[PDB]
Amino acid sequence: RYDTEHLHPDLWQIFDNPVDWKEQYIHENYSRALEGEGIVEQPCPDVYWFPLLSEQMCDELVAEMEHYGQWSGGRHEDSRLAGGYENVPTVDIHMKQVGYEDQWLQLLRTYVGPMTESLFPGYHTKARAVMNFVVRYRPDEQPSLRPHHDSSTFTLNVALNHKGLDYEGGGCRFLRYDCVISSPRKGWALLHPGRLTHYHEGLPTTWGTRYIMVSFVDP
Amino acid sequence: RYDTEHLHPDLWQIFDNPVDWKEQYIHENYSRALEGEGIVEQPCPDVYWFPLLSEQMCDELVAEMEHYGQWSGGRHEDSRLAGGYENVPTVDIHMKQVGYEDQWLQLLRTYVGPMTESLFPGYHTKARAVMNFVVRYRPDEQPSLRPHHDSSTFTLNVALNHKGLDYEGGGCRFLRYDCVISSPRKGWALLHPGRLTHYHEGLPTTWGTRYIMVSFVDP
Ligand SMILES: *[C@@H]1O[C@H](CO)[C@@H](O)[C@H](O)[C@H]1NC(C)=O
Ligand SMILES: *[C@@H]1O[C@H](CO)[C@@H](O)[C@H](O)[C@H]1NC(C)=O
Ligand SMILES: O=C(O)CCC(=O)C(=O)O
Ligand SMILES: O=C(O)CCC(=O)C(=O)O
Ligand SMILES: [Fe+2]
Ligand SMILES: [Fe+2]
Repeated sequence: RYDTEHLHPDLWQIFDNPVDWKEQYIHENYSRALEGEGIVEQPCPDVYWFPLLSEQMCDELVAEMEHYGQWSGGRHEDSRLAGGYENVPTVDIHMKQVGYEDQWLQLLRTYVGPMTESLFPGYHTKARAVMNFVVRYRPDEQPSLRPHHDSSTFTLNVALNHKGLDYEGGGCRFLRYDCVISSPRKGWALLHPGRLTHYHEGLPTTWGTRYIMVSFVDP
Repeated sequence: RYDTEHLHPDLWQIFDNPVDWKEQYIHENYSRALEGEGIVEQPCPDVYWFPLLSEQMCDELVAEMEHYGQWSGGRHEDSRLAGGYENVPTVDIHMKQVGYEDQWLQLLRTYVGPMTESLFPGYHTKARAVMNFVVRYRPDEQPSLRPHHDSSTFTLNVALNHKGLDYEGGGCRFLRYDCVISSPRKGWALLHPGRLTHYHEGLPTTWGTRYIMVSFVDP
C-alpha cells in the first residue's frame, strides 16, 4: 500500500519500511550519539543537546505544513483543548489536523525513548504524548513566550530551520540558572524537565522567520 | 470541644487554636527561614534544607507512634494500596490508621506551601497529598533501601530524632551528582524533586534506631 495524495507521500512510510526511513530521515549522528561516544552536550545542568533529525525531515516537514497553511492559534481560549483555556496561546498547527500524529508518536516511541533512558539512568518510559505541535515565531505575528512552566515530565524541543541564513533571534532562557541558549542548531534537539526545576523564557526573534517543533511527553 | 482520649491530646488542636499550636510545636526559626535571611541551605543541586518542627512535636509524635504498636509493612504486596503491590516495602504506619491524616494535610497546606512557593518562583501549589507515613529504620529488621525513584512531584523528608545520641547511620546518597547527606538534624526538612532528575538512595544504619517522616505531595 503506497498512497500518493501528498506532496511527499514517502513521509508516511515509517511503518512500512522503517530501516530505509531511518536511513533517509534520521540524522546520521544519532546512532553514534546513542552508543555513547560524546556528541551530546550539557550546556546547563539537567539540559541535554543531541542531534535527532536530518535536513530532509526539516525541509519536507515545513513544506507539508506550509502546504496546509492554516495557522490557527493565538487566542487565549481554545476549542482543541478540552478545558478551553490555554495558559499561553501560540500560533500552532497540531499534528492531529494534518493526520501525521500517529507517525509522530511512533517516532517518539522508537527513537527518543532509548535516548532519554540512557541519559537519565533508572528512568523507564512508554513515550506517551498528547499535545504536539510546530510553532512559528515571526517578528510581526507573535513575540516570544512569557515565563511559564510545562505540563509534562520533560519536553522535546527541536529546531526546523537554520539560524542566520533564514532568521535571527534567540533560544531558551533559564531564569534560575542565568542560562541563555543563543545558537540553536537545525538538526539538534533540546531535552529538559519543565514541571518544577526549570523556569524557562523565550528569547525574541529579530529578523527572519523561525520554526520550532515542541512536544509534551509523559504528562 | 476537646478530645481527651489521647496520650498527648494537644496534637489535635491545629483546628481550634492555630496560633498556640504554631507557637508550641513549629520550630521557632521557621519564620526567619521563610522571610529569607539565610538558614535555608542547598547542600546539593536543587535540594533544600530548612527547619519545620521543633523538639516537642518530634518527641510527642514519636511516642504517639510507638504507642500504636502494630508496625506493619514489609511484604512486597499490599492491602493499603488500591493496586495491591508495592514497588518497595518498608515498615510504615500510614497516618490513616492513627487518624492524624487531616491535621497533617492541614499542616502541609498551611506551612509547607508558602515555603515551597517562595523557593521555586513561578510555581503554584495546592499541597494535595495521598501518601504520607513514618518509617522506622533498624539494623535488625530492615536495612536501608535500594536506589529508586518516587511517585510524586517532590518529596518531604523530616527526621524525628538526633544523630549519634540515639542512632548511628547515614542520610541519603544521590547517584547522579555523587552527593552525600552526612548529618540530618532533628527537626529540619529536605525538599527535592522525585520523578526525573534525582535518582537517590538511602544509606544503611548500623547502631540504634532512627526515624524519618515522608510525604508524597502533589501526585
Ligand atoms: C556527524 O558527526 C561527525 C563527527 O566527526 C561530523 O564529521 C559530521 O559532520 C556530522 N554530520 C552532520 C553534522 O551532519
Ligand atoms: C535559631 O537560629 C538562631 C540564630 O541566631 C539560633 O541562635 C538558635 O539556636 C536557633 N534555634 C534552634 C537551633 O533551635
Ligand atoms: O508552546 C509551549 O507552551 C511550549 C514551548 C515552550 O514554552 C518552549 O518552547 O519552552
Ligand atoms: O520506602 C520508601 O519508598 C520511602 C523511604 C524512601 O524513599 C527514602 O527513605 O528516601
Ligand atoms: Fe515549554
Ligand atoms: Fe524517596
